Amino acid sequence: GDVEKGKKIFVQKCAQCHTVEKGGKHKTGPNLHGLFGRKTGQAPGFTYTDANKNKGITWKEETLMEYLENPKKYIPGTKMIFAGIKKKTEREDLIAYLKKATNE
Repeated sequence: GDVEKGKKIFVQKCAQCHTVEKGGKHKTGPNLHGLFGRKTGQAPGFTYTDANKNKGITWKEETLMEYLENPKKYIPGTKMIFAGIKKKTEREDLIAYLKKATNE
């Protein structure tokens, strides 16, 4: 996938809840400002369900594309009332954009 597509796809899918671009409004999900290497939760300005937080994994491309398929498998109490973006390809676009948003 592609960052430019990832912009669009992020804005379609995630905008409704998140805006991970330069301290955007933690509306229904926070700024995931720097995912790759991050342990779960860590949202002082938008305290997590603790569920997310508690899993305490390491977010990287895989774990992300995985959770974004199947967030409930990862975190049963995931407060992300969401479809699960079945299409690996759509998720790649997102991980790509993450790699120039939630990264550098």
